[PDB]
Order: sequence, then C-alpha cells, then structure tokens
Amino acid sequence: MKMPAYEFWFVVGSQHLYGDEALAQVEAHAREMVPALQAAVGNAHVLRWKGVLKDADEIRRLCLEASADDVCAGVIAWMHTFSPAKMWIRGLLALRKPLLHLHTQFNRDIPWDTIDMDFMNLNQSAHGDREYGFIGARMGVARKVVVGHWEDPEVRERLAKWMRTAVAFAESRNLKVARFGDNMREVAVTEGDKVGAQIQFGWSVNGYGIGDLVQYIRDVSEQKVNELLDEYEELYDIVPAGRQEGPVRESIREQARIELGLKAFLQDGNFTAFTTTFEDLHGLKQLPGLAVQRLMQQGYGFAGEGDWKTAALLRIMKVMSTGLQGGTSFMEDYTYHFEKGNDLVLGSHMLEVCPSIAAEEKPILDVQHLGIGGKDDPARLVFDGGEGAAVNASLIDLGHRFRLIVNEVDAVKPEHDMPKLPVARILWKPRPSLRDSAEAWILAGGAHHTCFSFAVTTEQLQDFAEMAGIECVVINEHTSVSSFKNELKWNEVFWRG
Amino acid sequence: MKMPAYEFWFVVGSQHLYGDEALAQVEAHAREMVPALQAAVGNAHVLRWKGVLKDADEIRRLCLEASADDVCAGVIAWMHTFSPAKMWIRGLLALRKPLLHLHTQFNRDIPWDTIDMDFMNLNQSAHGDREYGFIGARMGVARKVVVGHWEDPEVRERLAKWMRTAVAFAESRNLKVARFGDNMREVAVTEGDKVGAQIQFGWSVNGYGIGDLVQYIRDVSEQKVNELLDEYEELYDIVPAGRQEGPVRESIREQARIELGLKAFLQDGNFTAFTTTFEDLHGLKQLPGLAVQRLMQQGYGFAGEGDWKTAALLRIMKVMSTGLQGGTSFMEDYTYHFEKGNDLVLGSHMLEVCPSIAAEEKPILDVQHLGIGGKDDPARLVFDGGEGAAVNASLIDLGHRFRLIVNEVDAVKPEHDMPKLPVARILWKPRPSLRDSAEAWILAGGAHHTCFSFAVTTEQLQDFAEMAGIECVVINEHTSVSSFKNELKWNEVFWRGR
Amino acid sequence: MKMPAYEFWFVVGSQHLYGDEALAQVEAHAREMVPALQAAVGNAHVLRWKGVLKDADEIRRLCLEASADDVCAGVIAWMHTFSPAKMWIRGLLALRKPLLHLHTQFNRDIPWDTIDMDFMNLNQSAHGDREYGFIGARMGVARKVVVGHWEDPEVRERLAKWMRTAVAFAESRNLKVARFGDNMREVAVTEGDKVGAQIQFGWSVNGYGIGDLVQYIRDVSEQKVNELLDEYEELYDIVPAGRQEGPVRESIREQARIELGLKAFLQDGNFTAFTTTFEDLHGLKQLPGLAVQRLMQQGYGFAGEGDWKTAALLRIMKVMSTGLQGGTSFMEDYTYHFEKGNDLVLGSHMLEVCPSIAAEEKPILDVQHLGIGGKDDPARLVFDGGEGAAVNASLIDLGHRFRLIVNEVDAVKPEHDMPKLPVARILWKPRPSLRDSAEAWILAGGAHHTCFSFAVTTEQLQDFAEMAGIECVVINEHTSVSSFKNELKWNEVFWRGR
Ligand SMILES: [Mn+2]
Ligand SMILES: [Mn+2]
Ligand SMILES: [Mn+2]
Ligand code: NA
Ligand code: NA
Ligand code: NA
Repeated sequence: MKMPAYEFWFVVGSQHLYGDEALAQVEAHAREMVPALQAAVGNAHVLRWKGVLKDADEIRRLCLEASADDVCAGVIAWMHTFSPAKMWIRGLLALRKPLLHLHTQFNRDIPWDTIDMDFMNLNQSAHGDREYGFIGARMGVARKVVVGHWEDPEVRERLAKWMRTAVAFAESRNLKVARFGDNMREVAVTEGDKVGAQIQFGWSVNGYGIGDLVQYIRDVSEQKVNELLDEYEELYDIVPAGRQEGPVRESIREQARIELGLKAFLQDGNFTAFTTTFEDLHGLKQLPGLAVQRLMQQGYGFAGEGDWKTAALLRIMKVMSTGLQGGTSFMEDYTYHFEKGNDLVLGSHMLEVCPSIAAEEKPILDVQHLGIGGKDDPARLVFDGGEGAAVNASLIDLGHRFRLIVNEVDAVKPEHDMPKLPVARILWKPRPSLRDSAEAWILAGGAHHTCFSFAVTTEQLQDFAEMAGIECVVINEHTSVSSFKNELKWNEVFWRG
Repeated sequence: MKMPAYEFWFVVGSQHLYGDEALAQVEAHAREMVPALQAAVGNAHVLRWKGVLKDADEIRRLCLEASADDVCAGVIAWMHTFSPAKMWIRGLLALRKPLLHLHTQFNRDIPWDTIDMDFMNLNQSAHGDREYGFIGARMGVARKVVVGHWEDPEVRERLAKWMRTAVAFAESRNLKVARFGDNMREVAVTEGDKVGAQIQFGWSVNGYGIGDLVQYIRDVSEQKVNELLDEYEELYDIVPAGRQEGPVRESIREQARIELGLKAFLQDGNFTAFTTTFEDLHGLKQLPGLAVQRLMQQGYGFAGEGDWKTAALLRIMKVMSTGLQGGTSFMEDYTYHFEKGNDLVLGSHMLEVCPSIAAEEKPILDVQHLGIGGKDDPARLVFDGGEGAAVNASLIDLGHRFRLIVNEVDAVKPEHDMPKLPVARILWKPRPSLRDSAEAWILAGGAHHTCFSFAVTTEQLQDFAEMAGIECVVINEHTSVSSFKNELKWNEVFWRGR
Repeated sequence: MKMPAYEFWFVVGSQHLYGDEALAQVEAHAREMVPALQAAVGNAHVLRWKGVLKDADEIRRLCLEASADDVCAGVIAWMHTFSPAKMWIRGLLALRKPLLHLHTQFNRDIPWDTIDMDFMNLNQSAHGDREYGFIGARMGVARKVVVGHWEDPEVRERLAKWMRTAVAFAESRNLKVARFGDNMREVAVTEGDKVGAQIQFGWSVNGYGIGDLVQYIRDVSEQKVNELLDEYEELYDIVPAGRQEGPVRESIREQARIELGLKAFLQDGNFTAFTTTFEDLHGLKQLPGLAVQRLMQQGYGFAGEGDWKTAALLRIMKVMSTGLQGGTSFMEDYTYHFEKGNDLVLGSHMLEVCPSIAAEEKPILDVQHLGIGGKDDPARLVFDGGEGAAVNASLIDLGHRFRLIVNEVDAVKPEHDMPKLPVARILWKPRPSLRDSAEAWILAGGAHHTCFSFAVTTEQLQDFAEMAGIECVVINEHTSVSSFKNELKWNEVFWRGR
C-alpha cells in the first residue's frame, strides 16, 4: 500500500512588539531548524516550513488552509518568543488536523557573559509556550506536548513517532471498510454503531454480498493465477503433495484465484480493510485463508467473523508502524499454558494469521482439513511466531462511546515443536503476569479478536486515542488490578458525555 | 501593609450525659491547653478560649457570632467527650470562617492502673471526633483535620501554618486590587472574569485610569523624594554614575516620586495589590520599576501587563508567610539552561522583581535602556537570587472555575555572574526535573506569570484552595506525567459544577 | 459601511442509483430554482448554485471549501431525491458555516394522470430530507429547517431573514471591539469573560488607553472639522445660541474633532464596535456625545460605561437589520410611567442615543451642563423616538455561559413634551405588561443596557443564538411568569456544558 505523501507544517509564533529586527532572528532560527530537523526522521515524512505567525488573521489563514489541505497531516507549533494567545483562539477553532506543541529552545546553554535584554527578548520560549499551553487547556483541544531541545535525539525520536501516528490518523479519517456478509450470529463484541464510528473516526463501513465477490473472482485472468502460483512456490515451501499437479495443488490455485479477485474488488472500491465471515460462504470453494494472509502482508486491514472495527484498527496500526521492521497481524487468544516457570499463551486464528509476525524460517504452504465453515479443505501459510516485545490492542463499543484496550506483552520463541497443529501460531507472556493481564482485560471488557504488533508502541496508541477523543486503557508492567478497577470507574465518569 | 490582627476561637465540645462534674474537668483541660498552644510557637497569634459547647443553641450562637466578628479568622474545634453532632448541624450551616478540626487527646498515655468508667467518660475523643467528623463529611463543609497530641511538635507546626493560611484567607476576603490600564492586548491568560473572582475569593478588582496616578504624583512633597534618596543610598548601592547630579540621578528621583505617589494612591483607597501595564503610560516619564520593587518589598501584591490574578495571588502568598524569611516575588519564566546534568531555569521580568528574594548582597541601583514601553530609561534594583527550596504558584481562569497550579522548585546560586544582563534574576531547578515539570505545567494550563516564594509551603496553598473551593494541582518530586494527565481529567470531572 | 459582500452556496443532494438521466432532471430543476430564488429578497446577497452532490467525496470537498472560503457565509441544502446520509457525515464534520435545511418540493401538485415509478423516483423529497434530518439530529449540528414550496412567499420571506442573520453571524466572527478605558467601577453586569466571548462568538475585544485616542484627535486636520461643521447645519436643527460664532459653537466643533478622531482610529484598527467610559476621560475636552451617536448611525456598535457585550450586540443587530426601516440603538431603562392604562417606560442614556430610532422631526443640536463625567458641557442630538413594534435585547454573562434575553415592545409616540429634558428619549410599552415583563426580565438576569431596534425580529435573534450555541429566552405577549421561571430552570440544566 502507498499513501498520498503527507506534510507537516512547522509554524513558529511571535509578536511585533519586540521589533522588526527580532522577526528576522526568529525566521533565521526556524529556517535553520526545519531542514536540520528534517535530516533526523526524516526522509520518510515531509516537514514544510510555513513561516512565522504574528497576527490573529495570519494564523487564522494558516489553520484554515491546513484544514483544507488533504496533504497536510498535522501542524507542529512552537512559540519562539511571546505570542499572545487570544490571536490563536479564532485559529484553533478551525484547525482539525492534530496539533503537536514543540516546547523547545534554540540555543542549548545560556551565554552567561554576553546575555542582554535583546537575548532575553529573543529566546524566551519558556513562557511563550506556557501562554500557548494555557490557551490549549482553556479551549480543550487535543494536543501532543513534547518538551526538550530540538537537537536532543529523544525529542527527534518522539517527533518521528508522533508523525507516524498522525499520518495513520489521516488515513483513518478517510478509511473505507468492506464487509462480505454479516456478523457471526449472536456475537456481541463484533457489534457496534457504524454511524457513531464514522462520526468519531471517519470510517465508512459498508456491507457487500458475497456474490459480488464471487462475481469478481469469475473475471480474474488465469494466466495471472499461474504466474502467482510461481511466486508462491518461490517464496513459500509448498508441501511435496502440492508441489506436483494433484488435487492439493488446485486448492492452492483456487486460493490464488480468491486472492486475485479480492485484490480486484478491494482496488476498485478504494478499500483498505475488509472482513469475511464463515457463516456466509455461498459461492466460494473454500474459506479464504492464504488470500487474506497475503492481503494482510500487502497492508490491508482484516478481521474474521465480520469484525469491521478490529480490521480497521489493524489497518491503522499497520500505517502507524512504518518503522519498516514492523510485525502486525490479526489475532485471537486461543489457549493458556499454566506452567509455574513460564506462564504463556498460544494465540492464532482458524486460518488467517499474517506472516509479518513470522520467524526467519520461510513459512510453509500447506493444505489441511478445516471443518468450521463446511467448505473445501483450505490452503494456508504455517509458521511459528517471532520473539520480542509487542502490543496487542482491541477497540470495543460500550454503546455510547468507544474504548481502546492495549496490553504490552513479550512474545517468546517456542521451546517445543507443535507437529499436529496445522495453523500458524504465536506464544507470548502478557504483562504484568498471566492472572493480572487476564483479569484486567476481562474487567475492561476486552474483545477476543485482537490486533497484535511488534512495531506499534503504547505511546502511539495513546496518541491516536487522544486525536480521536476516546479512552485508552493500558495494561503493562505497573498495572495493579485493584487500582485498575478504580481507574476504569473514574475514566467512565470522565468520558461520559 | 499591616493587618487588622486576627484571633482564633478555640472550642471544645461535650454533652450533659456524663454529668456537670466531668464538664468542669473538660473546661479545666481546655483552659490548660489554650495558653500552652498560645505560647507554643503561637504568639504573635492569639488563641481565645471560647468555652465548652454542650447545647445546640449554644453552638449555633457561637458560630453565628464568629461569622459576624471581623476579628475572628477561624474556629478550631475539638470534641473532648462525645458531643452528638446533630446539635452542630444548624451551627455548621451558619459558620462562614475556616474550620480546623483538632482530633487530639489531653493525656498522652493510658494510665493502666486507674482507668475506670470515669476516665473512659472524659477522654473518649477517639470516637467523639469520629461523630463530629461524619457531620463534617455529610454536610460537605471545608475543614482541615489535624490528628495527634497537643504537645506533639508536628501538631503545633501544623496549627501555626494553618493559622497563617487562615489569616491569609481572611485578607483575601477583603482584598482590593487597583488596575492602572487594561490587559496586555491579545493576551488570554492574563484575562479573567472579575465578578466570578469576587464570588469565589472576594477580591474587589477595579480599574482606574492611568491619569488618576499622574494627578497624585503632582501632589507629592518635593523634599519627601529627597528624604527617600537618603534611604536609597543607605540601603542600596547606587551606580557611581548616579551618586552625583546628572541624567542618571534624575531617573532615580523620578522612580522615588512614582513610589511616593503610588503609596499615597494605594493607601487612599485601602488597596493591597495593584497592576501596571507598559501599554498605558501616557503621563509618566518611565515605566515604574524601582518604585514597584520597593512597594513589593513593603508588602503589596504586583503583577505586570494588568495581571490582577497574579497580583492578588502575590498579596495573599506574601501574607501567608508574615513571619518568615520570607522572600516572595512576581516572576516570569524567561529562559532555560539545557546543560546535560544541570537542568536549569532563569526567571525574571522586565524590571519588577522584589528584593525580598535576593541574596545577601545589598541590591544595586541602575539605569539602563528599556525598549518596551517607549519611555525614559528607568532605574531599578539588580541582584542575584538566593538559594533554597521554593514554590511557583499561578492562579488561572478556566471560564467556569479557577485552578491553582503549584510547582515545587529548588533555587540555586548562580555560578557565573551576568554583567550585561541589566535585570535582577533567579535560577532554579524544578521538580521532579525540568523536562517533565514543563510538560506537566503546559498540560495543566499554567500561566506564564508565576508567583515565586521561599516561605510558602504546598500545605498552605492546598489549604487555601480548600477554603476557597478551587482545584489545587501540585507538581512535585512524586509527580509523574502519565498519571498527571488522567488525574487532571478526574479533577475536572469532580470540580465541574461543584 | 463596507461589510464584505457575502454569498450563499445552494446545494442539492441525490445518489447514483436512479441513473445519469434522473441526475439530469435533478440538475435541471435546481438551475431553475436557484436563479428564481434569487429574485425574491435577493439583491443584497448572492445565491450561488453549486454542483449536485451524490458521493461522500463531493460533499466533503464542498463543505471543506465552504468553511475555507471567507466569502461564503452559509450553505443552503436540499435533498431532491433520497441521498444516503452517511455520505454527508464527514462533510458536516468539516463544515464551519451556518446551515439552512430547505425541505421543499419542485412541483406543487402531484399529476394524478402522469404519476408513475419515475415520478416517485424523482420528486421523493418528502422522505429524502427526513433521512438527512436524522443525521442533523444525530450529529447535533445547528440547523434551521424551513418547510414549504419553493415558490411559497412565506418560505422566501423566511429565507431572507435567515440570510440576513447568517451574514450578521459571519460579521460577528470577524468582530473587533476597541475599548477606551475600563468598565464603570464595581459594575457587575457589564463585566464578562472576554476570552470566553472570543471562543463563543469570535469577538476580539481589546482595550486601548484614552491617551491613544486623544493623540488621534490632536492629529485631525481642522479643515475637515470645519467641513463637517458645515454638514451639521444642513442635517440637524442647531440651537439659536450656537448658530453664531461663540462658545456654544465651539462645543460642536469639539464634537466634530471627536468624530474625526474616532473615525480615524476605528478605521486604522479595522474596528467595528467601541466603548467609552466617563470615569476615564483624561485628555478629552468633553464626554463624547454627538460624535458617538453619529458613528452609531454610520453602522458602528457602541455602548457606554465600557459595555463591550452590548457594543458587540449593537453591531450584530445593526448588521442583521440591513432591511431596512430600520432603527437600532443603544439604550438604558431610565424611568417608568405607571398610568394604569398606558404603563410605559422612558429610555435614553447620558448623551449616547443613535438617531436611527428617531422620528421624522429633525433632531436638535444642544449643549447643557452634564455633571456625570466631570468634564465640559458636551454637544448632543435631541429627538423623540419613533413608533412601531420593536425588540430590546441584552447579552449577559452567567460566568460559565452567555444568555441572550429579548423583550418585544411597542414604541409609542410621546403625548406630552419634555422641554427641560436635554437628552434624546423613547417611550415604549413592554409585553405582556410593565410589571410582568419587569419581573420576567429581573428573573432572567437582564442587563440595564439594552439593544433596542425596530427592524430586527425575534426569529433572527433566536436563530443567532442557535448559530452561536447559546440560550435565548424570549419575553413576549404569551409569556406567563409562572412558567417562565420553569423554562429558565430547565434551560439551565440543558445548557450547562455546551
Ligand atoms: Mn472465533
Ligand atoms: Mn510579562
Ligand atoms: Mn449607563
Ligand atoms: Na466496488
Ligand atoms: Na482612590
Ligand atoms: Na490602531
């Protein structure tokens, strides 16, 4: 997936009171910082220099054009000198893209010997940013605040992380989701108000019949299915039974047909996420398995059993984790392992696990019996899950508002092999332990379908929740369950209304 | 300036159930305690013995008289034996002065040999104060609670500090502020709802024209300024350029004239705080600088750019220290020092920093170029800031309610001197560090004008906020940024319409 | 007075299901309606016909441009056929302009002979707008809803009123107010949160010193002052004492200087409303009187004693009263007349009554001793107020939110003359009576300064409050006071927190 290049407008605030001379000093400092801060991180995204802003009307024009530009994904604001905040009121009302408030100073030390009134009037960010911060508090605007020196490497790393989530938010705003079928019957976590989700996040989620998708698979070029079968054999290890032209190899060709038809449909409608349900497979030979795994590799959002929210959420987590070495997948929490030394959980799905979370071992393509769905034996990629720290998140619908639950876990490498299990799986230790992660997750109402990621941080998800105006609950190393209960109660009283 | 000398009514509660004989022992215990707490680092600070209260009408008469007496600055109540709390209901409704609930005991140990029913009927505060406590919670009255023995130095230290806070609150109740000019143009944090401020704290904030001040400076005694120059030369070190008669010497006498005229005007209207703006000086020669520093040392609250909130807060924070050393000043956060190891902050203003916060060096009188204001080069005191634990306070207006933000800092001594810097300055390390103190302060909506003090504690500011019915957020050594965000949200849910 | 010409984007909605052919009839009907809808009360403002919107991206781009174009002052939307409302969500999210929802039908009768499936697929507005209506309720966006046929005269007349108030709303967002001095001291209703007012309506209210204005009166060319004095003799009826060359004629020249300086400064800062206070007049010869009333006729908003809220309201009511009778003025309720048959009120100010509300008798230029202000005797216009139905409105600050109180009155012609009264005055009968309107007004917290106007209706003010998101209470003929109390109570619980 490629996305429209996004920009970030770097804006400095100032006054006319300190003279026409100081304005040149500010402009010079900013023209010095923006390209050097664009070196940093850097090349992935674009920092554009949008001038010094001194009057209310000038800044109002800026944030109105920012709200009109689809390429602008956020404004970074910094008060170099003292800018009076009432000028920013009329402006902040119109600006809708996310605001980063960069509280920095140009110089790093105070020149104790040669500091005069002119310097004290030029590099006074310490209270100008305080003024701006107050206006941001009194208007109640969603804002990230990053404090430090702009040459300090942690501030640069934080800027990169924020820009990543901001472009993910921009894609979320125009997000299209396609559902083939309906929900698994009587399932509650999968249900939500689509209209409320579009007013909150902007997701347009629409339901198509499965027949339209079968119709799209009818018009796929078979030359392409054989050429794609060649790429499968080059990338994955086909079972010897399926390396020759038997019945098991036609199931792989059938899954290639399904993938190409899904590609055609998703590309025609500008969809970035889709969902399928096993309860509605009238016209397909087999339940889509390998196809959805490859589409997840391509960058598409997916979730099973008709879960449009979790699919959308993984699409957003896919986009906010372009620190190339990602690792992101649809997940379900299947079973526990209660051994006192290493309490761990085995997670997977019926078929649809993305290979982004795999191990250096090349995944193996296999066909095996799947009785859930009542269809033909499906083809799937099988692999063990990698090892490292990760986060698994789920978005749920409380009825009047959304909740984002994120649990930091550590994925561990499997000690033993699992020979009779014919689906890809991953093993992890949740934090702060098994009993406390599970208890806290149940208390928060967490879903069973989860979005697992190696490259999304807790900061990124908290920042997305802040841009979207939704509660974010975090279960990590410091989470006590007794206090987590009261945290939930107080959050519910805050977010009501 | 000085204050109308406030007293504190000490009241002990009991009932008629245990007999008239026990009542005499209770009154005796209280008559023993009151003078001991009236020496005990008390005085100057007068504790009056307001009798034992046993009847509902007796109690309500007391708190009705207390709310009508302007000299009473607070009631301290202690339940010696079990006094039923419904008698206090009608009372607590009428009392409008700060309440300290002293949960104490007369004796220190249990006399294991001679304890009987008669002893258990005298010193049952352990549950009597619980009874009273419930009525304080169920009626929702603002009360401070101090637990311990009345000879414990911790209880005495907290009583003294609380009496300071209560007298500061009493001064806040009748606080008058005079504004010379308007707000600095499009500045938002300096602006606020005056009427909402009178209903919350009682501050009478009124704006006078700047010409009304010039009218007062014409009527100053011309040799009163010469008399003030002698005090200047005795206390401060004038630059040699100003020790004889030249252009530098006229600038010092003009600031002395400004000081004398301001004194006359502020005392004429019983004002205790005032504000000036550099945008409105259409009759003065120079922006008031030396004069403002002298008046802040005299005990007046001041803030620049029309900041009546910061000025009022400075006057009350000056008063809650009354007998300490003691520095307190109006301040603005001017520059950072990002030396990896030395998170440091340089704070000052254009001119108006109080010498109460200075070091031991006697301040220097100077004249230098001030480009903001367009007036004459003004004379001011310059000095380096002292070192010690300190507080940064700011009162802000969220629109429907006020917020008091308090940051604990440690002021450090300047290692190098700043020769070309023509303003007095102070250096501090904020807690828990600079980076996340700034982060949390921006998140909390803190103003740029801050009230700096060496002698005011966080306890005092929390207690003032408790008496005033306003949210108080404290950012100190234990303050984390992640939890600070959600704690702010929960505070907003509690204080929204309270 | 300038006022940038504003346009209104007219948008029709439908879908792609009914074909490229049905879309053509939709577009054809719309280009027939829009120019025909610009005939009717459409000469001040321009109705622009924007594309038919059928997909979410067209709607989003349209509503993004509408909120980005400064010339667009509002969108008029009509669902010709069934447009699914989810496509409209993101657009309504981005739209920051007033929305009028016109629920109409192209044809007026249904052709019983030729009605088939195609007719039911083309003119299904009756349910197409209902879908849209739900989203307007579900997102909680401010909406006017007008139902009827697009050739019906009442819908067109209501469209005119809404377009006037929408242009006034566009002017409110760019409203600048300049204050010469502060509020009248210790006056509470005139005080408010300026920052909250910029967040609610967009008013930028800033205070300049009166010396800044005196400087502008010093730099006015007196040649122009004499040229304006020449206009005075042609328009107004000067007192015999002042038609010759003496001291009484110099007061008119001084007010001409005041007018020229006020104009110069007000246009120098692009201000549209201003306030002056008599408690701060250091540097002016006389309290501004004639000048302020002439500038109020020019289209400026004014209020005395520093009343920026009433000043802004006067400008907004002046702008929505561009059709056209159309008197509008600053007001104060000075005295009652308790004659049990014609209970009426006499209203005016110290000097500052705008001649827009005058009668046809030519106003008289007069000078008399004015002790309020303590300055020289000022020149002023004197006249009696006209007659007709009118509204006097007041905007007040509840601390956490604003309230717009509107009382409909009937202005009466004076029966007796007022020879010794040296101020312009107006007499009116409030509804439903004097003693009942006064009770309702006191309960609603109405100010003493009121904005009185003959040409702005109650609907326009109700709709302005709806566009601004503020409570509007109306006191008219049907107002019972018993139920008026409860309306206030229920409104207070609804309006806390938005
Ligand atoms: Mn399942
Ligand atoms: Mn300042
Ligand atoms: Mn008045
Ligand atoms: Na499609
Ligand atoms: Na006075
Ligand atoms: Na100007």
